[PDB]
Amino acid sequence: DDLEVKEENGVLVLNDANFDNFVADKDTVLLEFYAPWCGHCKQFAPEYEKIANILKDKDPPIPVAKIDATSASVLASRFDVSGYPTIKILKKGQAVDYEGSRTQEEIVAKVREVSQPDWTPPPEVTLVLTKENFDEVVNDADIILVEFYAPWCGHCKKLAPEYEKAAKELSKRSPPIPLAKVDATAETDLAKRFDVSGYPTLKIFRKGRPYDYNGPREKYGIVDYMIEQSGAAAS
Ligand SMILES: [Cl-]
Ligand SMILES: [Zn+2]
Ligand SMILES: [Zn+2]
Repeated sequence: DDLEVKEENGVLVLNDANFDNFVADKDTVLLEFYAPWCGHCKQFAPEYEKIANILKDKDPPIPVAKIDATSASVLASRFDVSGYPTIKILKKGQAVDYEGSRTQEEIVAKVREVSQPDWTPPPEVTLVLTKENFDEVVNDADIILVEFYAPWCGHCKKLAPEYEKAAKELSKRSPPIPLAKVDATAETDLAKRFDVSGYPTLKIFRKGRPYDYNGPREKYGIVDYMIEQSGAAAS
């Protein structure tokens, strides 16, 4: 957890202590999460070094970094890293999953694609609420689940992906069931209104009235709770 960002063969070394300092002003960063004891990480290491050197030499350069997930537990938690090597591209501070091959040609091409100023992530099914539209959305929905989250909160990240997955399955229903989220650190006035004092905080709204959500936080369970609570008890 040293403050210094060292470079090892062209590749920056990031850890729980220096990660935010380093990435906060970078539009695009390539990340590798590895474990010291992983043979496949060791085999990939020279290829990742070649990638770092290719991306350093384009105009403008794109930083390439590695993280030891076994000692950077906070980061591995934030990025929901379970297996190695895991590659991610950080674009304006948000993680994009890389599921392709561990080759220079594919990784460099994808990095260059996401680095483009007009590149956008796939749109998400989950509704974004702010003080401007919160009431209009919530009051018109027969039932709606709302997650109040803080971007700074590490323990939350493990199941943030499950929430989007649940939202996608629930939107394909007749009638569709909406899931929404509220960034409580940005939306301080909504957070106070609903007495948000900790995270995650999930609330079900039924005809505009809030109820604490005490269901499960895994995809299948969120989907089932919501289906059953909407009036399909046998489903
Ligand atoms: Cl209606
Ligand atoms: Zn209506
Ligand atoms: Zn059920």
